[PDB]
This record gives sequence, structure tokens and C-alpha cells, in this order.
Amino acid sequence: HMVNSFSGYLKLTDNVYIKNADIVEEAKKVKPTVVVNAANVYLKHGGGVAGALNKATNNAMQVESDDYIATNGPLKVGGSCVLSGHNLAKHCLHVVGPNVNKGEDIQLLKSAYENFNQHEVLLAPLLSAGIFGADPIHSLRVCVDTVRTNVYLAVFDKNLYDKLVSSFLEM
Ligand SMILES: Nc1ncnc2c1ncn2[C@@H]1O[C@H](COP(=O)(O)OP(=O)(O)OC[C@H]2O[C@@H](O)[C@H](O)[C@@H]2O)[C@@H](O)[C@H]1OP(=O)(O)O
Ligand SMILES: [Mg+2]
Repeated sequence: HMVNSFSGYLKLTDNVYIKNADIVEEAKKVKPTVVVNAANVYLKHGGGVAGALNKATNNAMQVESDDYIATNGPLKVGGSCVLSGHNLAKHCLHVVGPNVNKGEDIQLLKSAYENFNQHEVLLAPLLSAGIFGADPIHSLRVCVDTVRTNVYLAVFDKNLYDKLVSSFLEM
């Protein structure tokens, strides 16, 4: 036992790894330097990954997020900010993917993944792929084509994990 030690990930490419896991359980076990949040521009951590991370910090992430946004104003779609990882990680990189359910520009998903290249190693979810309504296969593709640093993707759903791995390791 040490820190940033990932286990049970499938190596997709030289720098992209994928596991069927809860990003919160992975954060707790690994204590990564950086865990990524699938955030909105307001850092209102209502559901999905954001709700699960915030709940595991006993709401400390939401209190910090409320203070940050009241001070700085909202993020841009495709942007990020580095805040505390609380009890889960050294840092949390809050990254805003486009909300395609509200017609936001899918091109901003590439801008969102570009934020990952500022960090050597990240534990991350598939951006925009849940509540934000992007195709998860497309989100994995943009991740693989954009991110050059080491990214460990945690995919909660068993069936989604199997679909992502089979489509990737065919195409
Ligand atoms: N605990 C978890 N660990 C790992 N992955 C997780 C976990 N919970 C959900 N996911 C997955 O992450 C992906 C991203 O889903 P969301 O967390 O909904 O992020 P997205 O970028 O789609 O939506 C962001 C919005 O979701 C709101 O919660 C947040 O405050 C913001 O407004 C989906 O494939 C989502 O899968 P699903 O569609 O919820 O089954
Ligand atoms: Mg699901």
C-alpha cells in the first residue's frame, strides 16, 4: 500500500486505462494526486459522479465549491478549476463537459479533456456521458484522441464497461 497505485485497470492505449468501478471507491483506495469531477459551470454537485464525490466528503466539496463560485463566478463550458481533494485525493480537478441534453456544443468535450494534459496522472470519469447526455463511446474516443497524460477511467455501470471495451478493442 502507497499512493497513485491503480489496480485492475485494462490498458486501452499507452496512456489510457479503464476499470468497471465507482470513482469514489477508487479514490478512497488509491488516494490519487488528482481525481476529476464531471462538473457543471456552477459546481453544483447534484447527482452522478459530482453527487457521489461530494457525499463522500460529507458535503465539504459543496461548501468549498459554493465559496469558490461566489468569489470567482461560474466556469466556462470546457473549462476546469483545481480545488481540494478533501478526504479522497490531494486535488479535485472540476471539469465541465458540454451538456448535450441542453444543446451545448459537443466540440467543447475536446476542450474539457484538454484540461487533463496539465496533470501527469488522473483518476477520471467519462465526461458528459451521463446526465449531460453525450454518447459514452464518443466521450471515450475524444478522451483517447485528446489526453496524452496517464488517465485511469472509472466506469460505474458493468454493461457500459463491457460495451466500451468490446467496441474499443474491435475499432
Ligand atoms: N460513482 C461513479 N463512478 C464512476 N462513474 C460514474 C459514477 N456515477 C456515474 N458514473 C458515470 O460517469 C459518467 C458521467 O456521468 P455524470 O456524473 O452524470 O456526468 P456528466 O458529465 O454526464 O454530467 C454532469 C452533471 O451531472 C451532475 O451530477 C453534475 O453536477 C453536472 O451537472 C456516466 O457514464 C455515468 O454513468 P451513468 O449514466 O450514471 O450510469
Ligand atoms: Mg447507469
